[PDB]
Amino acid sequence: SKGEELIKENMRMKVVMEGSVNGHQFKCTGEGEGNPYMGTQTMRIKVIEGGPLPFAFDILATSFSRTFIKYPKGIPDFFKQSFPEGFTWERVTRYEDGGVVTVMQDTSLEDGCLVYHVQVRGVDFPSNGPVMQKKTKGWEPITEMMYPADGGLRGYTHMALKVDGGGHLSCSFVTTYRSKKTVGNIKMPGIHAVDHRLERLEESDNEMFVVLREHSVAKFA
Repeated sequence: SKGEELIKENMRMKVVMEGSVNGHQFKCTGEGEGNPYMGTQTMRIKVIEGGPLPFAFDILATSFSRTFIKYPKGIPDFFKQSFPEGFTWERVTRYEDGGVVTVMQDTSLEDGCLVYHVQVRGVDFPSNGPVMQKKTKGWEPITEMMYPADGGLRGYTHMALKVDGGGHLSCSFVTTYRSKKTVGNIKMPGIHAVDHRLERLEESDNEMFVVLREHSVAKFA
């Protein structure tokens, strides 16, 4: 397909994120690379405005890349077929003890480089919770269930954010992935799972600089 010519064995990506959590404005930029067909990617993130953030970088880490999924033979790749136009995603994340995050993301391809704009709106995190107290130590591995939905995908995840001393902050994502393609055809997948391993490396003392690595692999349900 026309999508999986434009998506080379090695792709670069850059991201602008802007938003607020409990009324705190911030901007982050990031740039990285990976292998879309191995499901592997890494990106270097800076907080350029509102830093240091008075909340866990962990609530932003899942908003920084669905072109980099290893789709086994037998499961159509919605994301790679979307190009050259790309796709959007919108997500509601409801955290166990109050917090609600709204995300609208645009994915474009410009000059063979993937471009992400991310709009983030976090509210109602408890002032003394581990998110607003910066007492989180990253995510457990994720399985996202992908469901076909009127020519897009619906993504459903139950996730675990790790907190200081052990125990977890449970949260659920529902994500709507829509293609921006207006000229052309698509092969839709059926229901399938995507396993995601999202890790932090190389964080600065106050998470002003963060490297994320992700490994995303599709499988049968």
